Amino acid sequence: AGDTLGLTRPNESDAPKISIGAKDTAVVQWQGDLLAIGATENDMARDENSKFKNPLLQQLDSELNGLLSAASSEEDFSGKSGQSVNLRFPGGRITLVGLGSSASSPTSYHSLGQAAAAAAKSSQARNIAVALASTDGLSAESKINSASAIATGVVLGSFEDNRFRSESKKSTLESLDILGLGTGPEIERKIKYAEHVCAGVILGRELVNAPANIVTPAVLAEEAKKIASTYSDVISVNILDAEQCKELKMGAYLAVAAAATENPPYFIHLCFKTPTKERKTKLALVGKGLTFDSGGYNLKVGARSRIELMKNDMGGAAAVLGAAKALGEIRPSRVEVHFIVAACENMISAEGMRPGDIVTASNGKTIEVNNTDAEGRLTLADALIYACNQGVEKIIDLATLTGAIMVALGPSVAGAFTPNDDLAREVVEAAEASGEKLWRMPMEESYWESMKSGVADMINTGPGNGGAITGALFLKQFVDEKVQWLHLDVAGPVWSDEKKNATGYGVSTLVEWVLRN
Amino acid sequence: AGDTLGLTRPNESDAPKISIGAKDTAVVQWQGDLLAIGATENDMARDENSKFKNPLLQQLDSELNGLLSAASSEEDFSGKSGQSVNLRFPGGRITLVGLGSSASSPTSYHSLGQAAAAAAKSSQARNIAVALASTDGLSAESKINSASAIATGVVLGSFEDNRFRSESKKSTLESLDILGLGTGPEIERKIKYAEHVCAGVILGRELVNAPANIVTPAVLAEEAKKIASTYSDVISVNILDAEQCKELKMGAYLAVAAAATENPPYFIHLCFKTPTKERKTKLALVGKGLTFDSGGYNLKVGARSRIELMKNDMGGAAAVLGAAKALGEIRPSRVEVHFIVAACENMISAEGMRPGDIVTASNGKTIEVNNTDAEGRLTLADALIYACNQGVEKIIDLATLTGAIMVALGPSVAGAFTPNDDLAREVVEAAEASGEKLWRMPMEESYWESMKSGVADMINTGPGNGGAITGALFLKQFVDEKVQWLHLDVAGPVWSDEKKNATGYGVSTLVEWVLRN
Amino acid sequence: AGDTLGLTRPNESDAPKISIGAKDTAVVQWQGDLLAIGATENDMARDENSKFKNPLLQQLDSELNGLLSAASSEEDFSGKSGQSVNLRFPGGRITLVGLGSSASSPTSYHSLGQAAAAAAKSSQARNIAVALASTDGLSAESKINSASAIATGVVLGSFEDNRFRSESKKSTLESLDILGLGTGPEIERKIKYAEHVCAGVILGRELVNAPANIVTPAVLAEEAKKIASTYSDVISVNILDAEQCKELKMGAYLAVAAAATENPPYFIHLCFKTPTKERKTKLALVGKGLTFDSGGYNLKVGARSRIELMKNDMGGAAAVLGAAKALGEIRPSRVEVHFIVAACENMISAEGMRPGDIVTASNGKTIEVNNTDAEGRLTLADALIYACNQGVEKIIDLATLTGAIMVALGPSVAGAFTPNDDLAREVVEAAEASGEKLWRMPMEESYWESMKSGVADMINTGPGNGGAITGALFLKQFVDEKVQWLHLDVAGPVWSDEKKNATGYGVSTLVEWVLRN
Ligand SMILES: [Cl-]
Ligand SMILES: [Cl-]
Ligand SMILES: [Cl-]
Ligand SMILES: [Cl-]
Ligand SMILES: [Cl-]
Ligand SMILES: [Cl-]
Ligand SMILES: [Cl-]
Ligand SMILES: [Cl-]
Ligand SMILES: [Cl-]
Ligand SMILES: [Mg+2]
Ligand SMILES: [Mg+2]
Ligand SMILES: [Mg+2]
Ligand SMILES: [Mg+2]
Ligand SMILES: [Mg+2]
Ligand SMILES: [Mg+2]
Repeated sequence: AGDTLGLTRPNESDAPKISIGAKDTAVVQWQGDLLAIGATENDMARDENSKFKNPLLQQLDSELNGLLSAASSEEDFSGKSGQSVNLRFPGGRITLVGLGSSASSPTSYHSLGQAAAAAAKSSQARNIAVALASTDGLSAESKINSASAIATGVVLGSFEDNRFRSESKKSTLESLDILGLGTGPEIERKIKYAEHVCAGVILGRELVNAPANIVTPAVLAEEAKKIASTYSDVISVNILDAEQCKELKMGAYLAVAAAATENPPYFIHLCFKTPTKERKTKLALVGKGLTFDSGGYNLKVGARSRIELMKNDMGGAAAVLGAAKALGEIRPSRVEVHFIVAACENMISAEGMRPGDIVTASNGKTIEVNNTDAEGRLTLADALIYACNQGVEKIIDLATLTGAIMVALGPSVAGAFTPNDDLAREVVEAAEASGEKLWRMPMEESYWESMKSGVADMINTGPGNGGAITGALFLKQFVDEKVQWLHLDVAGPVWSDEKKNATGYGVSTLVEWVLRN
Repeated sequence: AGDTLGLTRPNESDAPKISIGAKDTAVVQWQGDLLAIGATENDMARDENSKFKNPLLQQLDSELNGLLSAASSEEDFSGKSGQSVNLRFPGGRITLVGLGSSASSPTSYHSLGQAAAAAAKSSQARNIAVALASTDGLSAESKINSASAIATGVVLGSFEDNRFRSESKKSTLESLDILGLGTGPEIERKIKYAEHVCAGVILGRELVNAPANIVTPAVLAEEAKKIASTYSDVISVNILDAEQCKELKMGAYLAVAAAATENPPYFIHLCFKTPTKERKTKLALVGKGLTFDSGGYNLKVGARSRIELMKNDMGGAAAVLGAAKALGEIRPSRVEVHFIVAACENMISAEGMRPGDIVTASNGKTIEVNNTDAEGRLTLADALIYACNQGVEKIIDLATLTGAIMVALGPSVAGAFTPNDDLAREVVEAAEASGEKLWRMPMEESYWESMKSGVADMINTGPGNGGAITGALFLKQFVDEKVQWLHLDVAGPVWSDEKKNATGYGVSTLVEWVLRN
Repeated sequence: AGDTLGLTRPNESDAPKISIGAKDTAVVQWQGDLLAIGATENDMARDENSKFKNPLLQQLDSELNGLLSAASSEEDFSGKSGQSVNLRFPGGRITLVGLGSSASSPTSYHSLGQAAAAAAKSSQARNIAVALASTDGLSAESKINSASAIATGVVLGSFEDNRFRSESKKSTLESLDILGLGTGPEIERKIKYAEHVCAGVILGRELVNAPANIVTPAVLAEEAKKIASTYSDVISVNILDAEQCKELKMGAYLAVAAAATENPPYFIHLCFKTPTKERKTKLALVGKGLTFDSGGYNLKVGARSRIELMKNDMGGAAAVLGAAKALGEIRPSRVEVHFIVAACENMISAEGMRPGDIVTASNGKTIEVNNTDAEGRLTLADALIYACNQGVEKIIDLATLTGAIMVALGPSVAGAFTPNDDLAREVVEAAEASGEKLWRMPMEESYWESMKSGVADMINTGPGNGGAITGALFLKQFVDEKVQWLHLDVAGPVWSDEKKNATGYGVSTLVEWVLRN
């Protein structure tokens, strides 16, 4: 492809194509290529004869003349978290997946689904089923929630992104039956819901996986246009170029973008709402959209600069867009959702911002840019101002903002910062439902003193100690106090080092939060 | 002093000696060297004539023929946080201290007291008074709490540690009258209580300020002996030497101590309880007591190693001892409090632990010491085991454990880690009452995977990302699960960079927590 | 254990205890817990019907009614290197292990054995068998060599060192039958030989795994004494203390050892020979025996200093001792083998060598120690002189000498340096037979110019560029030119980062080299 740096052309998308149903079929009767059973440590208990006490495992073992309990014992499988046994026999394949002794909802069922997907891929299975060894004392509603979390683990666990690999094998998984957790309209509705969330998660992973010569600011804006065109009855789009953002006086955003003359910036505005008449709560989801971040003149240097992973500095924007993709299918009433991303890349050239430059955001405040590698908060300053100007009641921003948050919270837990206690409670509860990991961090106001400039209204970059907190405090200067606002620093969990791949972190939590408004 | 490295002899202690009373005297009638008035922004409102509307300021200004409102206006004092006006006139001196627009209890009143102390010191005042410009709509109980917080700010703000300075001036402040907040037994009882807490805070600051050639492990154990001897009806002491700790199989502690052959280690055990018969809840306060930390063979190197401040690595122990000093005066019933510090210094010699050495804690678990600069958690392993073995129901440990927590939370906010939600609530509430800043951080269990060893039961040092969390998870391996336990990483707030001095952080929170049991 | 730093006591040794035989039993007839089959890509070819063409796999699949070829296809096993299929069925367990398309002897058969051991451990197997899918066109001698290499992979792959873990599971593997490769005296003799080499490899791994608070110079000398006592008819021992090494004028060795006053140095001399009368070629094996290396005053600092792995700086000594252990069982005629290790630890204290100190080796040459972290070559200087003084014809030294060699050759390939072309050929051929990876590097003489001192005969540490080569050139100053000598820099392969464990690298190559003299 001749306009792309390095002539790289992506292959066709690998988004999963799986037909999912909830069935009542007795597990012993089910037919297909693979049955995955989620078993807790208690589920694995054995009697005086070393036989399974769990009625389902007892029955399956009995059909296999003891082969299942023999193999489990030899392999020391006792239902612990992370354990699995895989048995191929005449007629099919069974895998037991350990759930541990404190099975948490929905993450345990996500992991059951992921394990079922990994075992499907390693035997090239096409049609699989998943059941729990026990559903005793789970309510009808808990079983429905466990069903849709299993479906999520299977769909997302099946996804392998092979767009940039010259040779690879397509996924073979075609269907999933979820057994023993309920049938009929309500469970099917909840599974459908999970599938819509998964399509947004997968779009998120694809946008972040793709390198920055493929996903440029223009391409990110085209991706937002494609979402609006797909759901054009409920989502509209406005893309602003650099000239329009200049008329809107977005000096902090345009200053970050100034160096990157080859891949011009675009400011993305999507708006979801159903065309009905009821009152709508107005919400904004703002995502940091640095399609690449070199650091600018404050170039990222050192052996763990991670400069080579900075295509993932649009990870917040990928979550906002994935949330739009999910909500276009789900079509909730009662909400109007603005999805806003100031997309650009942070490069080095003769046109670029210098360290020490003073830039003026669209609310008139001046910022001394003492480090050009703290550029995401400058693009967010203008995005947050624009979001407030659309008349929204509540805003969540997601940004890969600081290394400091990963020091604080490790790679897997995002830090949530907000002046507004009710909004914190809403987001914590949304994350409890989605299974995603986040943690409220304090907006310690006394650290604002370190952000003073000798020349402008403020600097952009505080000391390393407390760096995620002064990031949050900086963003607060650009948010109208009448709007509830929470900032989620997702530098860690947007990317998995162990998988070397994007996670699509944030999409499911944002969708839950919208639906709970 | 001939046995001290560098021949250094401390001067006499500068602990404040202030007589404090609560009085009803009309502020305009009060006589002495300095009156400090706490004023909020609202308290500073002026009428059509530019005169104060607040009845107290109106009256004082009227006696000064307008000099007070003239000076306030010229100096642009309007009651904002951090502002003050100082006026000397025939008959006395007044200072107005800004309290801002959201005066929080008790920190605002701490700051009022601190400001009154700073203004006393700069005019060599001996007898001062503090009042609020307004007490409207404060309950009798809130006024008592504001009185004792003012007394705290004055006492602690007056303290200047001049033990190691060859020439310096003694503090001149002799008395404080707190006006308009109530009189009689209940307010006097609460002020007395604050004074007891202050004596513990000040002992804490002195222990941490003193350099490591003065406060050695032996000297720290002598300081604990002096507390027990002072309060010998309610506090007993047992000091264990290296040989006794070896009989108790404290291999992780003794390994850290092994290099420091010149200043041998001592394990400090104090126990507070009143000699009465009621049931006592059994609690332990465990403090990290590294009287110096070079890093050992993993020497602290680099321009911000802070090696030159590592006398403050016994900051957790200083809080535990200060809490003992306070509780010996307060004598609460219903509690038995164990104060435990495994004191040592972490040095380099031929006898020292090498990186990669495997050490065995007293519960039998083996630790591969992949970094000898993560030595505090090894001494704490054995201290926590000992605390559990005394039969306590709840434990709090305080330790200057990680640089990672200061990255997360800045210099002023400690991170609290606990498996036990009720204990977290107790400590959060204790800190709300004490005014100290702390914040719960999560014990993310998935990070325990990074702590695996190829040879021992675990390593001592995880990756930088999530380092405060894996510190917490490591300590958890040494705590009996039946005991509620919370770990407070106080690396930041035990030391003030701006003041170049110790804070005695932790003492007041621990005392509140004990009294709320 | 009260004299050990950290009170650590090793558990009982986990050296494998496996009974190994070579059998003619048809593979389909064999009975036990696990059969492992080594299959090349060609061995996996299928016919028009998708059935195995290989007669053995065809037969096994036919007994399993197609279950083996079904499972292989689903799992995409086609005999590639690193692939395996594991099938549990009524009556037993089979694993197919991919050997690839260019199966090299003996490493391929090592890997087959290792894979069989890993599959034994994961099903707790006690009695296993290994066969090749095809032995067509392998000579009787190649099949014997493949048998003993399989036995090696099984024995070494089974070994798990749990001496320092407080809870762990003992290995269950008890017996190995090697099928279809021959029976009778010659194959049994070759398997026995491999077992003797394995016992030396395992002693090597144990000595290196053990941390430096457990394996001190004294303990290493006791380990050498135990070897001599075990084989006292053919191996004698002389251990020299610091005072005796001083009489021998070993100033470079004693200078390195000077700081470590707590763990004194011992110079280990073993001598193997059978008590018969024929002429013996006299050989020496010299191993660098730094039981720990801090760097000394040139302390190892930086995030990848690897200071925490420096217990493995006695990896060369571990190979020399393991070779002694093997040769004590093998008892070759015609050779007299001196095994020499100048054991010490490189610490920091008031007694230690300073950078810039001039030390005098026992041949009278003076060395300016411009970096105390290049200390291994100073201990080797005196060890090499002593080896020459015993009248040997050829010397090999093994040392973990330089980071530079790992830069050059990666973690898995040792660099061999020698003035003597015939000795290089001997060692290359010995390594071809043992399967170990090494590569001749040049002794570029022009770089000796960088080793000049302004004050002594030479410095010890050249520039980083060419650092492994100037290491070799330095050692050459201490070797009599009449003695053939080769230096093997094994800094990389003595330790596996992926396994977090010692490899015992060097033992099998040294044993082959001795037997080929
Ligand atoms: Cl079948
Ligand atoms: Cl694309
Ligand atoms: Cl509004
Ligand atoms: Cl006067
Ligand atoms: Cl003192
Ligand atoms: Cl208890
Ligand atoms: Cl069987
Ligand atoms: Cl040993
Ligand atoms: Cl000779
Ligand atoms: Mg940046
Ligand atoms: Mg960025
Ligand atoms: Mg330390
Ligand atoms: Mg420390
Ligand atoms: Mg060295
Ligand atoms: Mg060395």
